Amino acid sequence: MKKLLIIGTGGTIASAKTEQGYKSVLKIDEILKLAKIKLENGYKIDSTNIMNIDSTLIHPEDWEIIAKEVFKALDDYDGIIITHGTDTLAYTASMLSFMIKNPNKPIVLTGSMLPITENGSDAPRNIRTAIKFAMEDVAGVFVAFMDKIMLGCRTSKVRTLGLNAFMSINYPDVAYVKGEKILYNIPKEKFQPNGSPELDTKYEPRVVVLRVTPGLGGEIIDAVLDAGYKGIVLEGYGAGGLPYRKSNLLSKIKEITPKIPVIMTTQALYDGVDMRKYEVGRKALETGIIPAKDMTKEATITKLMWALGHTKDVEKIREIMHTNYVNEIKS
Amino acid sequence: MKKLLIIGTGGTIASAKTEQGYKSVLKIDEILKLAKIKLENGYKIDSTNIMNIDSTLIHPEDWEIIAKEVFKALDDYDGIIITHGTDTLAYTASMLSFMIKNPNKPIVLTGSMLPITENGSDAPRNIRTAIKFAMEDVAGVFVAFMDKIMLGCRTSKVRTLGLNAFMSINYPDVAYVKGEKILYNIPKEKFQPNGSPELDTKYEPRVVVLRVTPGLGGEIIDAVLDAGYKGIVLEGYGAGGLPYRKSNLLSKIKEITPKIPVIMTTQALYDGVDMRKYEVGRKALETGIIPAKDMTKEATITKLMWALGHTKDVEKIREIMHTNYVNEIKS
Repeated sequence: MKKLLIIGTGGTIASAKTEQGYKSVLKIDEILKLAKIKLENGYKIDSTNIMNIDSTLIHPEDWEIIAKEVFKALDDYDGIIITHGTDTLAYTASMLSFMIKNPNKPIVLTGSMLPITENGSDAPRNIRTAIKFAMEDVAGVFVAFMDKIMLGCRTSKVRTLGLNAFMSINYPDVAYVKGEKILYNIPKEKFQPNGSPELDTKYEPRVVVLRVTPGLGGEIIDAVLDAGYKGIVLEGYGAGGLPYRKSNLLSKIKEITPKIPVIMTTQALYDGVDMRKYEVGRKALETGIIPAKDMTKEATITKLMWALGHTKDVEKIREIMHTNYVNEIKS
Repeated sequence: MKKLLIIGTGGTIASAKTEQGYKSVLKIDEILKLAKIKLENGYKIDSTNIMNIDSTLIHPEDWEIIAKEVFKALDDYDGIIITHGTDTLAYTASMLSFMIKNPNKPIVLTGSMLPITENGSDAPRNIRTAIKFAMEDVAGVFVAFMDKIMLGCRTSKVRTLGLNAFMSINYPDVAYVKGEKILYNIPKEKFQPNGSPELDTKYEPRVVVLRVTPGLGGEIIDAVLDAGYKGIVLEGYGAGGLPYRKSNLLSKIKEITPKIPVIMTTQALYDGVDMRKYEVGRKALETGIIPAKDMTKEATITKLMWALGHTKDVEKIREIMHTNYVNEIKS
């Protein structure tokens, strides 16, 4: 009946404790053996390794490699699972959501907070949840973690130790899995194929992400643009503004918004940015700063890199960023 | 019996909806009137305004002004309440925790997610919780929000809309308030005066905070040091490392850690950083990067600014950052 491809990339799920600390050492065949994963029963699992990478530290070039491999596999597989490091899982899931347009199959990313060989490892549970969801007659890019299925472009890693490490940010979970029971939280009907798969791996990697902090000077904006960076993401305040008083930050940004996309997201985790609610937000908007609305940091960053691969025109970037491609952002 | 000082600074709690959006318009007398706050019954509340500031957008100079005003008030008051904007509440609470050593009285910061004049405003509830805790025979810097009392140097704003907007990060709450009932979560005995109050407002404001993202180049480190910044905070990965492969970020940091403190915190909210667990973390540590351990971003940033006001020696900064002054960091 079904054919699944499991793609290994390294990560904690591929790691073992050594004298040098945790080290990515396992190929996908060893992961599946050590996590006691069934390779058959109404399906056949095939496996493969993305060579010379470790998704403990994913590089954007790896996104292009993974996107090309996943896109080729769509022909030959009913479902695709990617095992990946947790720290950038959400970035890969988000970038794949923009690089693979209208996947006609489930692409499910997972990892583990614990190596397989550590006591109470989450790796077997998460691989099994990913396999169960990849066998569903659905399409899109998802993350399987701690029995949840989440839209990939809505996931963030919220903690560094706890097993419930991934959350859907400002968006419902897709589903919850209890064994052979899949409970759809958004209707299965909303994840059906709709148009033909397209591969688009264009991107500009020089996006810099700053936390907005009290006293942060406009000198930092001069510095990153002199370092030749092409987009700026600000982890800003809920009011969505920047100071005019005792500060050149807003005035130095207003000078460069005609030529450089400056995106306002939040340092806070939940509920997004609304630059209209406060006078300070409206002042920021009137400088040509682009609101990230309800997007994750991971979606904002990957989307802008992808957007800048297409155009240097800031109005076109503004339109791309506010286009809802795959439910990464509210309409 | 008791004397309390309520200090107004602006913020959402001082704001009203205008045609220009929310605007900070209310002095503390109007806040207390509009939130129907009792000014007596076993206490007397006096009030005052920090002039020519709006804590919607706090500036570090305002920290020095507030610290000096609060420190003077310790003589004449049993308790001190500061009403403040929510977006930088946690930064002011953390910086006051370093600038006012051994306060011999409760200093309680609060604000509101809603203006007083909006339906279902949290402002009255939060002011009342702050007053109840400021009447306790305790000492320290606390935040009152949504019936919780939290250690100031452990608070972060976690969301932009929800009323339960502040959390104690990697540390228990101090107390929970149900009316005239205060339930201590950490024993009241642990917040007693211990040595004489000292004021220390030295700080260096040029700290820049970067999110670690895939492909972020060492060119950004050259840029911020050429802009004359004196400390770098990295919102890094749970594994606590930075790439050597297809990257000069770690190698460019290793060049400047002898002269510039580079602090590793997390982009994730909960559970802190452990640079020993992974080989990639140990490689980062061996470059002279300073771990923030379990500290909030708000404590890390304010502590480093305060640390850099005292010394330019990176070993002395490393020792200051890992000194547990007021339970901002694990020992």
